Amino acid sequence: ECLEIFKACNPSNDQCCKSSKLVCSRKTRWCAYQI
Repeated sequence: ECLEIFKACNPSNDQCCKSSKLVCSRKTRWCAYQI
């Protein structure tokens, strides 16, 4: 029920699964993994 990798992520719409390994990349505008 969340976003995926390389998916347009927003600050107000942080749907990206931040509980797994999906975090809105700071540099890019697309969600990235989490080392």
